[PDB]
Amino acid sequence: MEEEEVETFAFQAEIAQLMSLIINTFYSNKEIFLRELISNSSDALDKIRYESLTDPSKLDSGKELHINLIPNKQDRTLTIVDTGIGMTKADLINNLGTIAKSGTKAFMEALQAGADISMIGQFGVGFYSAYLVAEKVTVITKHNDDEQYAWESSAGGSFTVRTDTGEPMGRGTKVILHLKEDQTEYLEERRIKEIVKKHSQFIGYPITLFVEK
Ligand SMILES: CCNC(=O)c1cc(-c2c(O)cc(O)cc2Oc2ccc([N+](=O)[O-])cc2)on1
Repeated sequence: MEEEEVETFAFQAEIAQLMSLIINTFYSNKEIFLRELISNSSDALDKIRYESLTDPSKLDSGKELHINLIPNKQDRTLTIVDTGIGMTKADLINNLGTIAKSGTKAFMEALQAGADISMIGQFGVGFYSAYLVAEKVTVITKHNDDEQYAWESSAGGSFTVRTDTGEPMGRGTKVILHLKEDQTEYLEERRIKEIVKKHSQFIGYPITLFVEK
């Protein structure tokens, strides 16, 4: 009988409130979730790029800096993979749910006042736009300073962090979106290309799309 070690966490109260607003409100332009996840990947890639200038050894865990987009119709998932700096277990805990960082509170209050979802990434909470289209999100991540971990949440006020012994990452972050039944358009090649073109043209790392036959 194999094993993983897991810990359950409560979302910080304002993040939980924010996620509820995201999950339960109609917004047009839900398509921006992908721009936000790509931009998160870009930010993480910048960190390893500039850190590599003074310490090339940080690239031992993977030299190519790039982004992969992987839709899977049968799994009903859209996966975004990057070879950015990655997150430690403590990074996952501190940055993906237990602390209301940056513009978390400001943006929550803005949505409360009936604001658009569009500027979510400017407030430092772009990751949570995933829940515009996903019922469940899994984040696999590997940083040079720690082991590989899986972060997991279907919202409802909690998330888990566990050891992960699947396919090795090397270094970076994979975000797996389990799509809602009425959001399956984002599994289609044409739609992904449309939204990358409209919102992610200036991203300064190579993006590869894996088109299903
Ligand atoms: C502390 C050093 N690590 C990072 O900054 C980092 C960030 C990411 C990353 C990613 O590569 C892709 C994503 O979709 C998200 C990522 O991290 C986060 C976590 C939370 C937010 N947020 O909006 O609250 C954004 C990016 O990976 N490593």
